[PDB]
Amino acid sequence: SSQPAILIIGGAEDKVHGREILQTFWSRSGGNDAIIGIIPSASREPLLIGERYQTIFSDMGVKELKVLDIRDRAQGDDSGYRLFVEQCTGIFMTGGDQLRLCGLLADTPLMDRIRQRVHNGEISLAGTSAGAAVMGHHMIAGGSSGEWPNRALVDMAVGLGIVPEIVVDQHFHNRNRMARLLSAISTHPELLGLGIDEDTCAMFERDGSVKVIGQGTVSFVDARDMSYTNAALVGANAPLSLHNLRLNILVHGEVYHQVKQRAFPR
Amino acid sequence: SQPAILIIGGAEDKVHGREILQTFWSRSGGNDAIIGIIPSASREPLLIGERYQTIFSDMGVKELKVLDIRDRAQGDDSGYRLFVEQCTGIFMTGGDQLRLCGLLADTPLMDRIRQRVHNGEISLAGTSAGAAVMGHHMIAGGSSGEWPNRALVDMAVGLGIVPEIVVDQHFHNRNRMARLLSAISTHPELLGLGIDEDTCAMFERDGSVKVIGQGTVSFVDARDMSYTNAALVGANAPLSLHNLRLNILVHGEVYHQVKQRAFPR
Repeated sequence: SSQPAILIIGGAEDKVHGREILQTFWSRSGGNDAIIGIIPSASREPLLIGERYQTIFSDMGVKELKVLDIRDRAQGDDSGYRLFVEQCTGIFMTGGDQLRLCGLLADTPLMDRIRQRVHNGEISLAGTSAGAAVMGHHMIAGGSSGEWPNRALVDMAVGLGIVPEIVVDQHFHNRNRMARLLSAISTHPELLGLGIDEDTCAMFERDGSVKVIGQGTVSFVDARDMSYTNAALVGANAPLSLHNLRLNILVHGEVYHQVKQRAFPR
Repeated sequence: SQPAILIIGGAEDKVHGREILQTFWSRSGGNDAIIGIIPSASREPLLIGERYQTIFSDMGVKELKVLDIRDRAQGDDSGYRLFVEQCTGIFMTGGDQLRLCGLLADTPLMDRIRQRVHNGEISLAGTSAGAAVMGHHMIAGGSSGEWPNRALVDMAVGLGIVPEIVVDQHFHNRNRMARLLSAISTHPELLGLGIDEDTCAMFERDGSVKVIGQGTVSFVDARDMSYTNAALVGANAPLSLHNLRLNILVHGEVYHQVKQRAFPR
């Protein structure tokens, strides 16, 4: 209930009503004792988006907030920001563009330390929209809908590697992103795909479980027992086949257990 | 050239190789084919009928008839029913699937088409609306851009040609996976087949399903589903579906219905 976790949020989360997802991040960051850094670097309006979340978390009641306004990679070396990261209890990555966020943050001392403290179980990390997309080592940077799966449908890139064993997609059902996720999985079938809807969150707990929170669904797309794909045989614009996939679509309160590779009801 | 049932995802190629339509032609007897075209799904039946008349005539057939049923009474018409006894294949055009069922379902004419198809005497193809009618349970409409929920899909009664399946069409092109998942949640005993434009799932008499054409067929299987919240939640609430099996197939690949397994070309 206040144990550190990683919250992967599908974008457009509730900022007005119960704010259940944002409240959960707040609680897992220490609640009234939270020291939270907001990274708005995905956005081309960082002050506005940074102020928005600032106001949300300050209204919830925290010990301290800081907007880590990294607009160039050199600020990833900044002593002041790096010191705050040592003191913090939670980090929140806003939406924007995931390629931009990784360009500014990936492999910086600041982000290396955030990732280390997350992996060590010292702090919580949340990311929404672009901030969700960057969670994997392999990242869906873009891509379209309205087509059958094909490798050209999805733009792959390198993320922050917070959760290396997964590939995240976001605004998922809302933007009909299943085909692009399937396209990503065809050539990374060792990775669990997570398609996370708007105002929905996959919360990765320290024990390996993933709890779903919020308004929609999380789709777990598992090609680890795939019996065949034509991916290596066909051109990038040709349709993909994927045989023997396992699909789990979860809603609020349900859990996917990563070690068991199975889902369970509320 | 053994009779088969071709379930076509719409917008099939009518101009180039016409691979799907040529397959129907072949399975209907080729140069000896006697093909009826049912344009009843459409509000322009004469024009769509003529389109397919031209295509199949160009391929070379023995005889064509447009079974222009525009009211349920014509389902009793002896001339059309006589043709159905003589034919070797029937093609159901696109349009609106509710309209097609409203006109054809449980008529003497359609009951005999269904029986001759079941008996292995004639081939059947349907595209777009004509594909949607193939199951007993039919997807009559619905939207995209939402998580699966029962209100996302409009279910109705189809023609029951292949009762153990539920078909969706123009599938990936119109992002219809969520509505198909929504349908399967209501009927998880049914194998869902999501068929892309210019793609076909061809049901063979041996129980296999061969995929033909440009895109994919998605076989969405909830028969081993471990849990769903479907019985507990309202129609507009998000649905969970645990332990689904998904097979996405392309041209030349085969799904075996009995063993529930797909195979490459």
